[PDB]
Formats: sequence, structure tokens, C-alpha cells
Amino acid sequence: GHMQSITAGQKVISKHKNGRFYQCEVVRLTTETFYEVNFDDGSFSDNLYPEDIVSQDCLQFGPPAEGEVVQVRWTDGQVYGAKFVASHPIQMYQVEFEDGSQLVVKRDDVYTLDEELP
Repeated sequence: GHMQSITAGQKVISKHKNGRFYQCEVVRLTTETFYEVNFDDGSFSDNLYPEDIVSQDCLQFGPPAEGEVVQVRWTDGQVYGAKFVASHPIQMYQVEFEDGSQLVVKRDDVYTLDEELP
């Protein structure tokens, strides 16, 4: 959604790591910044984290310049040449389940207690 804003301290319903929906509590609203890059073969990634840029220290100095050549460490642990496209912060929701487990989830994966699932 929404319509409904979700706030810290609110009981909501979201999927646990076991893959089923349970009630959980929003413990914090976080901002995660994702980087978008074009790899040298022309494939596109929309969900790098700033630390995945290994040619410069983006956590310390911010994003590369638009179009800047970069090296990126991919999820296979290998390094690839790319060019920086854009960064976009996404508002997210850190939730805690009855068992103490936590997840950081996007708005669309959070439901209020009053609404029909899914």
C-alpha cells in the first residue's frame, strides 16, 4: 500500500523468514540506498548497496558521478566492470516477530491488522 502509512511501534502482519505471514511489530523505519549500474556487457542491476562499489569508498564519500566507470563486487563474490547510473533511497520497515527474529521489508510486504491477506 497505501493510503495507510505504517509507523514505528505498530503491530502489522508480514512474512517471517519461514515464509508464512505472522503478526510482527515495526521497530524502526530505515532508509536503504540502492545503486543502479550498467555492467560492461550491458546488463543492468538496480539493487547494489553502496559498499558493493569496490573502485571507490561510497559509504564514506557518497555515490559515484553519473556515468562514472566503477568496479562492483557481485553476489557471486566476483568483481565486474560497470558504469554508475543512479542511486535511490527506499523507505523500509524493520519488523520483529514473536520469536525475536527480525527482517527489513518493503512497504508492499507489510499489511495492517484490519486488512485482507494477501
